[PDB]
Amino acid sequence: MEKVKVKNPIVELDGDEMARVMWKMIKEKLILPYLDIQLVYFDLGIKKRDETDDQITIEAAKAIKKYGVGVKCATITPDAERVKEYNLKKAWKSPNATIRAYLDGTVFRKPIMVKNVPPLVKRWKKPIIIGRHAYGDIYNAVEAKVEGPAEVELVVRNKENKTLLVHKFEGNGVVMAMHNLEKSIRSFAQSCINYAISEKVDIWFATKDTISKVYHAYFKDIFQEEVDKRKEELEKAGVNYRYMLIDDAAAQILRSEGGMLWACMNYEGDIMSDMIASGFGSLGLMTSVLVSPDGVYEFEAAHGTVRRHYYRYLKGEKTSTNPTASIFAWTGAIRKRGELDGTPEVCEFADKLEKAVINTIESGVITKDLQPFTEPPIDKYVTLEEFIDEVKKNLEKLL
Amino acid sequence: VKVKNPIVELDGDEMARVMWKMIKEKLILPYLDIQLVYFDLGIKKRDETDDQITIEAAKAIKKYGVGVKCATITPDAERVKEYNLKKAWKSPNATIRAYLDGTVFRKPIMVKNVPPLVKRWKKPIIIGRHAYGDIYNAVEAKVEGPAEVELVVRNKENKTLLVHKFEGNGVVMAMHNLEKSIRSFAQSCINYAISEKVDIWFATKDTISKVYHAYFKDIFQEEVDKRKEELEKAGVNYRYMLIDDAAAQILRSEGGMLWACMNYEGDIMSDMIASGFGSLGLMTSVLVSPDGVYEFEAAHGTVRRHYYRYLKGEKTSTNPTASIFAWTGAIRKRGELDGTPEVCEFADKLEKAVINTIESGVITKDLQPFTEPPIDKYVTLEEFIDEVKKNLEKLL
Ligand code: NA
Ligand code: NA
Repeated sequence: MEKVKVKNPIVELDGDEMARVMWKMIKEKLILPYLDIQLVYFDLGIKKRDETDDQITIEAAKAIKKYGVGVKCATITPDAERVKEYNLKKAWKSPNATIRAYLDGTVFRKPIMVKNVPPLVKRWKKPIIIGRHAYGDIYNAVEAKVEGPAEVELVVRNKENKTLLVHKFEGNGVVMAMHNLEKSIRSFAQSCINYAISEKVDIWFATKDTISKVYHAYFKDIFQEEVDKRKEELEKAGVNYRYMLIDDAAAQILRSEGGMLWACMNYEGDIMSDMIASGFGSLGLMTSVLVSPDGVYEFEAAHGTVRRHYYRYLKGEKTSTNPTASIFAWTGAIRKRGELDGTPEVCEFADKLEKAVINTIESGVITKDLQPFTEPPIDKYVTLEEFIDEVKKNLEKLL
Repeated sequence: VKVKNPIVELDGDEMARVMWKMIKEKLILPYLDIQLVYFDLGIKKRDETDDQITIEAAKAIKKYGVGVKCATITPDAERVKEYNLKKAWKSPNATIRAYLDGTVFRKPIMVKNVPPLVKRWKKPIIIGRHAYGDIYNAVEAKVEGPAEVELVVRNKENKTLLVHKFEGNGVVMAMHNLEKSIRSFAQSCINYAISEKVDIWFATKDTISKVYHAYFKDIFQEEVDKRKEELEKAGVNYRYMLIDDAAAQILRSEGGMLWACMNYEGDIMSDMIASGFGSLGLMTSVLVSPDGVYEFEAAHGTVRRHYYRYLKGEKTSTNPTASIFAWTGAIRKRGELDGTPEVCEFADKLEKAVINTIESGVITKDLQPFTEPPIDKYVTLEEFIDEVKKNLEKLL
């Protein structure tokens, strides 16, 4: 059997630790034997980024924008500990933050659902996608302890100068000031609109604009503006926009059948991506995809580098690390590249490999992370390589 | 059945007030020799007194230690027109809350044939909300064009922080919170947890907010340190967490803890977690103070839409369960404070009578969508209290 021809390149970003180990196996067992595919390769392993003073990350980001579809392996974000461990020059910045900013993108988290690994919320029959506005607010704020009897003002200073009284302290406390940006919020809404049209799902956005009548209102107003500018496009895709109050939204989410994109401001999105992921089960089944306003797509698994399985691997051991999310990053990228190039055999292949993973799990062949979520409970689990071998087997059955 | 000391009783509004009277005269008073220190916080009585009976009610509670409050109307423009008021008076709940320096705790009532939407949740999750400050007392502004925005602290120490240099347009916000308020919050949480014998989970994003969220983290720990002996005695563990970790863990847990939340978080999570349990009709609510005062209330409102039907001569299926458990909560707390273990035993029996009513298939309408297996029919308000009465008589 001939390999399926992929017309245009996919940009591939290699990563770190156990993620990197899985990545190599997926390519060799599940991807390269079946596809004649051009991969524009950037090694984003910590030592390559260290060697090039992180310039390789920017080059990677440029390539993703250029070709339009990327697929990325998880990477170490160094803290002081990693600097010591890998003898780094510097605590380089998160490759993800660098790439996301370069691409003006928003990250969308969506669970893979499998019949025999049901979510922890009974109602949830369809994936809930979390899209987080990852700019500003608390994450770029400035703060101060206020001990004394004091007055605190926010000063706006140039065309129209103004002073606002934050608080007249009599006793002690703390103060915080934050900002966000029109352009940032517009890009976020635009990326949500793109993702929802692509996925054919409704958009829920929510704030507490009844309290925050300028700041939260701003996001509400911008989001609605962007939806209005895309009224027909949204309606053609069957996408409904639902603006809610944030506490109402959270209550309704938990109550729903799932199936929507929940667009969240920065802090809420940080919390809810984790909380909703938890409601679905294992992080091993969480996919992630960056989408930008200009239609650039970058697929990744939602989890990290899985360093503690990696430390076990370094001692010679097989692990039971779940490759499922990494596989679906590959198949997501492949499908997208296929849809763009107009090459339906490419989409078909991505469908078949995805189907092979799901068939593997539903047939009772799981890695260790899925075990406490199985129904009926599954007693046995296999190593990462056994799992990939079973996926390969089930792929062959469909080809 | 005696009850050594009085309880402060706060009458309310609309359908809530209607259930209130019904419950006293059918389920409480026929069984207990109590001095209720009565305050009518009905909107008409509040308007006449210029909101003073509200303040009067709160000063009585602080004195007598235990209060029980009916849902009241918080007036807006529509309500001013409806009841022909003087002003849109301030929320009684918010008025009392501040005076008593209390924090509110929400706890679902669990019932076997009305299961939560979250499978793992086997024990109630209490949400305690720090209902002062942050975005609720924030100051905000739209920013156009090139501009520099700054945070300026003035007086004992003088400080200017660049918030942002704007090239395009955007928005800014500044907020505050207070040492005292956060301490009172932590104190109330510790009181509640010791009373309920549950663990305390507190969480922030102090890995990002290294001064502001850290302040809450440090103060909460300080207050736990101050009371570690009694906490250890009651079997209460304190578990500080990162906020996003906590939320993931809560959904993953079997319930059973108090989750203390900062203002915004608590606004969201109270509703979210209530939703995970089922019907708002099975939600109890208690204000605890740092000094140990308690005020028991239903979580629900006045149910105006049921009240209007009532005035039109229709029968409703309004749920009194939350109301009754506000009464029993008050009765039990007052029983244990004097040392009268018969008052407590009645509080138990009435709660257990309600639970037996529901579990036998006798429900109000609001429960129907949640019951498992589903109940084909529902009973009215009057009929539900009558069955609760039957089932209480069976236990006495
Ligand atoms: Na998070
Ligand atoms: Na709320």
